[PDB]
Amino acid sequence: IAKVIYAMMGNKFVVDVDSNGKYVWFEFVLPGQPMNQGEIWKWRKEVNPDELHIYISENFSRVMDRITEHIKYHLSQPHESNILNYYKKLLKAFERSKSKIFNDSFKKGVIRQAEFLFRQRSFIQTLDTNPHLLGVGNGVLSIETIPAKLINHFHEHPIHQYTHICYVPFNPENPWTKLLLNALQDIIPELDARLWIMFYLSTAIFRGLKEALMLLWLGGGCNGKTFLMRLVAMVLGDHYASKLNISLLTSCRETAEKPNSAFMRLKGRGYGYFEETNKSEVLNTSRLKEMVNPGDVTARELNQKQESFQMTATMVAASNYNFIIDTTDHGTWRRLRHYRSKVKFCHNPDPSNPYEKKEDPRFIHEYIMDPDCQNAFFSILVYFWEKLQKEYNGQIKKVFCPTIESETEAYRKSQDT
Amino acid sequence: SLSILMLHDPEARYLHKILNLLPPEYYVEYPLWSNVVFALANTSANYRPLAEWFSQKCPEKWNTGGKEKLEKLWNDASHHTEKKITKRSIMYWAHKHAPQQYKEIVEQGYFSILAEYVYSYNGMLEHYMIAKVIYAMMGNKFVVDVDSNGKYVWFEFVLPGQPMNQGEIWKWRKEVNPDELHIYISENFSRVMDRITEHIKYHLSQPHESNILNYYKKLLKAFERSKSKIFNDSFKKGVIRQAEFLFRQRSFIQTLDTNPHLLGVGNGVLSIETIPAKLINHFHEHPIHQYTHICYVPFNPENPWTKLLLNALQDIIPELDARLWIMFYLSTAIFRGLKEALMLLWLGGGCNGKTFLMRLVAMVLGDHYASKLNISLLTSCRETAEKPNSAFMRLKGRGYGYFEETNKSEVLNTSRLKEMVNPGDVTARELNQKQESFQMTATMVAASNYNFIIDTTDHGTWRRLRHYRSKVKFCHNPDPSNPYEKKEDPRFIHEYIMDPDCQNAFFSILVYFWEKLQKEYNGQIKKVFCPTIESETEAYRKSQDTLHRFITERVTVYNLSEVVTAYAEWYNTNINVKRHIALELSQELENSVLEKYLQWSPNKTRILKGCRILHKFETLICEPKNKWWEWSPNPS
DNA sequence: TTTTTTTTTTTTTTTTTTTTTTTTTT
DNA sequence: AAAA
Ligand SMILES: Nc1ncnc2c1ncn2[C@@H]1O[C@H](COP(=O)(O)OP(=O)(O)NP(=O)(O)O)[C@@H](O)[C@H]1O
Ligand SMILES: Nc1ncnc2c1ncn2[C@@H]1O[C@H](COP(=O)(O)OP(=O)(O)NP(=O)(O)O)[C@@H](O)[C@H]1O
Ligand SMILES: [Mg+2]
Ligand SMILES: [Mg+2]
Repeated sequence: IAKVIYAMMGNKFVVDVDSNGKYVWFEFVLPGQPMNQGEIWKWRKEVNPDELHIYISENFSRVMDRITEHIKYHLSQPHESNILNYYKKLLKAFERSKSKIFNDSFKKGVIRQAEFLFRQRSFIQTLDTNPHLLGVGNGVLSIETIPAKLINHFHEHPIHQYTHICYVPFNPENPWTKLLLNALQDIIPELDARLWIMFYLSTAIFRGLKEALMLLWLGGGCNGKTFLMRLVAMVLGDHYASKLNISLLTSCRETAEKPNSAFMRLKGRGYGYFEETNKSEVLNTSRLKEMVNPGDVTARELNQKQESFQMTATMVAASNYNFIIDTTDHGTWRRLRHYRSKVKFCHNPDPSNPYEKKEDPRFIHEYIMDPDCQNAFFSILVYFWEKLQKEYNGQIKKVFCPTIESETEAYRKSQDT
Repeated sequence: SLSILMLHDPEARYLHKILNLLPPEYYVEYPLWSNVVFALANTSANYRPLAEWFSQKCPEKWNTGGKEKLEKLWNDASHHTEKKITKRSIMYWAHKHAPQQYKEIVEQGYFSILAEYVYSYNGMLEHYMIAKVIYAMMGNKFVVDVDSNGKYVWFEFVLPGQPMNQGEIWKWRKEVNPDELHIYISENFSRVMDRITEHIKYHLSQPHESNILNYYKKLLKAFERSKSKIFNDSFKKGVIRQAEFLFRQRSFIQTLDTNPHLLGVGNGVLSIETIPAKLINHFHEHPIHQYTHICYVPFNPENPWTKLLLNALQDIIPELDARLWIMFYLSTAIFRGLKEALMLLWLGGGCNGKTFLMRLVAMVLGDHYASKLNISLLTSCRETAEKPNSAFMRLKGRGYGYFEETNKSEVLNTSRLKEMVNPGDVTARELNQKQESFQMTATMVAASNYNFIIDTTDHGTWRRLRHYRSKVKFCHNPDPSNPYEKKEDPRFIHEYIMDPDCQNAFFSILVYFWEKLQKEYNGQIKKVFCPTIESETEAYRKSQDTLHRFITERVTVYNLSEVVTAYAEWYNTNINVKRHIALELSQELENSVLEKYLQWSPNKTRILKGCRILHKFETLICEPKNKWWEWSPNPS
């Protein structure tokens, strides 16, 4: 029955041996079937194939009915005696075996046998390898060519992870788009700094090897930080972006030990951020350098064998005070960027000061959970990435910003006692 | 063209039959008719003719109205990935309006299913041919989903009149292994087998040919052996394992308890979606699992416990504005969504309200929604790298946490402060689990006897803080002429907390106050006015801010290096004999009151003037009638 | 400072059955 | 006695 089943649906299930050595089942979802939210046209991991069990017991049964009626038909026609005896014996034996497909143990055995037929070697390690494909709420998004194209039909791209944010083409006339643009312009007035900081955040959707560069900007308080940073993470989803822990920077070098789960984040991610400090901390000038170099790094999860992975994710960190850096080598201090906020939100925005605006205690407690604003923000990000790619050929350093590489080099003129 | 769908889909006919059962009296009015239309629209998108068939009844409303508004509602429900109402409500309504006459339909139906199987397979019953029948019988009381670990889990909807714990009616409960399903298979399902047996006997009695009688005899003999396998343990386990697939409802665990406007109470489920709060104590469909064991009653001041609690609470803190503010802040604990990044921190001499009100709220909200935490989450540094921390894995979904212990005066940290009060996110690990990031939303308070040590001046640490101190004292010797002293009652603690009735009264008080705040200040806790607070707090801010004390106590140009040395020695002389490596002093120096004395020396040093370095001694509201809880007037 | 111990694998996975099953029925 |  395993051969027959593989004939029936060999195009909707794939089996491969995971890291731990136990077989796992993947299946391709199609519209109009019971399913989670926003994972259409994508492979979903399945601990135990229940759809296969119900298919075996229901749809495969119809074929057995065809066999039974064929047996009855050939029994109807007149023939010899011995042939009729043979057909009667065959029919009775088959009837005894007709109900075995409903038994639980038999189905488990059938599934275990089918695990060998369905196997497709080299499927896990080829999954989500292409950095030009993004899993979105209403399909999979392609950024191979400009303009970006949305795939919402059949394909063969092995896409597993996704974000639950539906994608629409960038329309500035949408009320959410205009509101986000206005609030964003209010966050930072300078045009050049705004364009540069948006270009830096646009590359987060990419997942291949990027330019070695770090972003680090502090604020006095009640500033736009932790609003747009958390907004980007919410848009990207935990699959592609997640928060980190400052202990990966402020603490000492991670001792040999054995496992490391906190560092096991940012493996396959494209974006991470820190927004907690106290007084000021040192960054060790190391244990971050390999977190920004476009190379690989090695660590291991809980009760799992040692492994190494590439370092491909845009980084950013916020605080309230300045950071402590003690070095002058050209190798470091070259892949760092610093910004300082110039605005402040409060309930009493005293006039005559442009660096002061009325606070709206609604951008945080809501306006993040609303899906439509997230869709608009995703449109903004994809538009900006397209612009950067078609203008500067994907080089964040080639863009020019007078405010940056002036304040940052002024910081370089400090910290050099 | 409902007839074709009737032909194609039996369930369609069955559902239409259910419509046939219940009276159209509730179909007449728009609300319930729209409800049933939405419900059937949730089940696929091709059942439109069935409701359309249901629409011609009373066609006066249907045409010119109902007809077009039906398709309007269908289109609306088409694009509303929102709260779902399904056929279960229709079945419950049919059971309500027309009991004891609808059931015969359902027994006929699954008797037909079982008979179809037994005829198709000559009485050889296996697994999954009883799973279908069981799912047909009880498909509205069990749901199966897969949790993170990969294990299948069973949930069941409880109903009144069945064995259960205290106060978990109308809510789902997790079960490791479904008992009720096993007893149901063994006992209730057996009755259908009797129907099959008697049907076989009946058709055996009727006169027929020889061959057909032989066939019926063989069928009966075969079925008899299979009739007794439903009592076998291994067979029941196989049936359960097979039925696990049919019962599965994808995206159930991840949508469980997600709505922050629903609370599980001892006598049902409470909804604070609208004002006033509505108590649901009947059938519903919201996925509520966790609960508190406190029954809810509408807020009534006439209850003796309510009056006693109000009087005692007023006795705890005299000031009207402070009382209203601190009650408004505590009322937000019932909410579980994003809140204002605010924290309360109040201390007293002893035998006061500290470590008392927090406990009462703690018991009222139950361990599911509120819990006590450990102060080491504040007065200690972060754990090294990725050492698992199960203490932090409290407050995951909790709405309230409190602190009650300190050792003299110690630091508070700010990293943890800016981590556990923000409406942002947080990540951590507990033990033998992978890293996890969970949204955190909980009002927090801390009780102590001594002040906390704060070393910072920015908004990022001072915006989120509030401070209060007690003004009474409970003891057995109530010295007269001192209103800040009351005869203690050693009975509010050793009892009056374990009593359920006072807990119910306090919960009523809390929900009433939350409703008041929501309808008055639109949910903005910062918008409310309190003169005692935001003055005592800023007075605390006028302490713990040694820079201004140094400026007013000890303050040519002398450059800049003298300032940090002067600050350090002043610290040693007045605060602590230790340095503070305050190289940064320059920026908050100019942020302090030093701009007028600020100088810019030609030797590329921006410095200070007027450096008269003093070394030793060389020098140069209303009150209510009887109801304070009545919210007072609009200014209040 | 103590860095390692605590956590970790685990750890049950063969029994369940299956088959037979003689007896019964042919 | 072989089959169910
Ligand atoms: N309004 C009240 N009227 C009378 N007695 C009260 C009142 N409130 C509390 N009490 C009593 O006063 C005591 C309260 O103790 P408690 O509040 O725990 O002290 P505390 O504030 O925590 N200081 P400490 O316990 O030393 O940390 C109990 O005996 C209560 O019964
Ligand atoms: N145009 C605007 N854009 C963004 N935020 C705004 C705007 N106008 C007002 N705000 C306020 O900015 C807040 C978001 O900033 P918020 O994260 O609260 O500051 P913060 O810097 O993170 N606090 P902290 O981390 O301690 O410095 C919102 O809650 C609003 O009250
Ligand atoms: Mg902010
Ligand atoms: Mg107390």
